Amino acid sequence: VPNPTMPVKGAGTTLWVYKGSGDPYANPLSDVDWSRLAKVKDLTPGELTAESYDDSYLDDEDADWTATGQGQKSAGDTSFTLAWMPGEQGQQALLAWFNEGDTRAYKIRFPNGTVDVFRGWVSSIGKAVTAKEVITRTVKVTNVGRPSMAEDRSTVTAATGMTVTPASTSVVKGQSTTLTVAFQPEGVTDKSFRAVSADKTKATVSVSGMTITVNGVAAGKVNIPVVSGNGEFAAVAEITVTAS
Amino acid sequence: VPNPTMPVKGAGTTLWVYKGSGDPYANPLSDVDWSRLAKVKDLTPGELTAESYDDSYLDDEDADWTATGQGQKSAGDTSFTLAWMPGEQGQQALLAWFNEGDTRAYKIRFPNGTVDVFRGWVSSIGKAVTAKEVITRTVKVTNVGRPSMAEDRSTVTAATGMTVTPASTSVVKGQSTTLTVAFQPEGVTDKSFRAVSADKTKATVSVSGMTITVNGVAAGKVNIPVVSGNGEFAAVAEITVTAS
Repeated sequence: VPNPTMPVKGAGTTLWVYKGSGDPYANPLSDVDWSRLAKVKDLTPGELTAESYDDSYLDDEDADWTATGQGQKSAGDTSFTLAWMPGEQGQQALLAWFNEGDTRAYKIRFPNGTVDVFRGWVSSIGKAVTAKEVITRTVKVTNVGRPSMAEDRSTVTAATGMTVTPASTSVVKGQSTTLTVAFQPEGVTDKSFRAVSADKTKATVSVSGMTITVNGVAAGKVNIPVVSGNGEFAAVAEITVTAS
Repeated sequence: VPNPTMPVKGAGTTLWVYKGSGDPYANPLSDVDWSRLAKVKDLTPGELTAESYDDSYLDDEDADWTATGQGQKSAGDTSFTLAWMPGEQGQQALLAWFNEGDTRAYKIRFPNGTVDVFRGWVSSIGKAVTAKEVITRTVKVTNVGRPSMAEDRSTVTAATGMTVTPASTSVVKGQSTTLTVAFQPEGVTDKSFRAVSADKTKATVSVSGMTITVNGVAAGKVNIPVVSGNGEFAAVAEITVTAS
């Protein structure tokens, strides 16, 4: 249904903030580590500007028409307003973002399956109080550097497939096992994943660079879950830890 | 069309340096043995100046005022800033010209069909570096000897080429006749004139558009004298005005 080659109605646009380490420009589609800014009243995204540079010389033949070229770009100052919920986790993060000069990344997800990623710092934090109307928080972000517009990405293989091949065998104290994940839906992939531990008593899971290691801290039988990105696909494995 | 007798807008002025072995002042118009200095950001021609000489004596009758005469003339220094292109010929030649200290000739070609040619040595080589702005090499050349201005190779024509043909008719009240003047001794002339009546009562005169206009305010025979320049040439017109 989402067609990036056809106009969209604009309803359903969503705002996220990247509260983590790594490259937000790498995999903007995966909502892992992105915190949602819910209840957005309205949003005016930033404008990609460009300054003018004079390229005229005295020796130039004739000067009847001006000659100019592109200069610096300086794309920034995107603003929005959302319902004021001070006690909600995600707005306190916004206030902390304002209270220091941190230049964080934020993304806008459009109903046609496209994402625009910007990086900037909060330059205006305000409010509007009036009766018979929800109190609104107004925010403005000055962007720095080059954004990653939706027109930079054009392939999106959509994946649609993943499985798990675990050891599913015994585990000894002080010895850790490794489980594998197949994320090759016909080769090309554009999605990451994560894994968890059910109890954090019998076993612990370390995830990095597709390497997933289960260590049997305590004996017993535990289940290791895996969730791919936003949660489109999941998997469950079983690991047994022996006392001897 | 270039016109030395009318002001020009200065855009398109070019700078050249002599790489030949002949006489630079011989034929400045031809660009045969000349190298262009392209991408000239701006130019400042050298200013001619002559110091003062005290021409007073003890036995000079009156002293309440100072008596001075023209002293030794100097051609000043011409300073031009042009875009920095170190890999192109013309800037390497300029650097060598500054480096080995010889007195070379250069010329400025205005958008007039004229040219001002100087001789001098480079007394300054500079550079300006700043982001968002082109790197500019700044050069100052101290001029020596006598410069050859564009006024040196101008030509004046005084071949006695004034002819005056009047209306030679009967003009009426409320209507004005015209009188034509030819100033083409082979087509070229730089001398003007002045035309007026003899009594300013029978007819009122007005010169404009290289033409004479006579208004027949009063009937009778009126005389219109015309004198060219400093009284070398003249003409007399007779105009008859009728009652109607």
